[PDB]
Amino acid sequence: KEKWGVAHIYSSYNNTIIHITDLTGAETISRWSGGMVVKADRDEPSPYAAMIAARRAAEEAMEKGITGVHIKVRAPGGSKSKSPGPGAQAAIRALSRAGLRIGRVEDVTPIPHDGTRPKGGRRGRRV
RNA sequence: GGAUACUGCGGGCCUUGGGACCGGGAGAGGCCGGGGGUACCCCUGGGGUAGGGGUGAAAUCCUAUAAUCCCAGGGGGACCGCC
Repeated sequence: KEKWGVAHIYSSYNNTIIHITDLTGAETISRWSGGMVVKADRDEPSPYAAMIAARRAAEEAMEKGITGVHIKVRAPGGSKSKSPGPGAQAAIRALSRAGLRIGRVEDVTPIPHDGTRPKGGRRGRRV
């Protein structure tokens, strides 16, 4: 009968990771990244790479037997940026297209209720 | 020798300036003690396997002595988001 899983999507300005797991997240099924499907490093955060990686992950997941996924999208966060990258929505769309069904879509970025210092230096990057 | 408005000295009064006291309230004023919140780093188990990271583009660096990623736990030091 039906089978449910979870897609963790890690989205930064330099790459994207799609990782499909069981409900509990303790057993892993398919894990793909952006640098797995391109040669150049300046194109890993491509929405196209997001699409490809999500498609392959979803195909292998379905082969394993999963039918639906919940989605947890996640920017790096903490002391780093809270804004996700471009590949997140691309990956969600390509996942739904490739066949899997979709449940809840939640954003699980970590937020500082207050936090350790970030890496600038009181003036920031000065190009 | 005379005068007594103003200033000064001395002696009595006043309450407007100032100080004291009472009453219901406001406030991230200060010190001491207790209890907490996320986030971050390390360690130990489990899963999984080829890259991660970073840039304007790269390289050093970490990684097949199993990294990045997901899960269960244990320990630590700083800080108190939105309102």
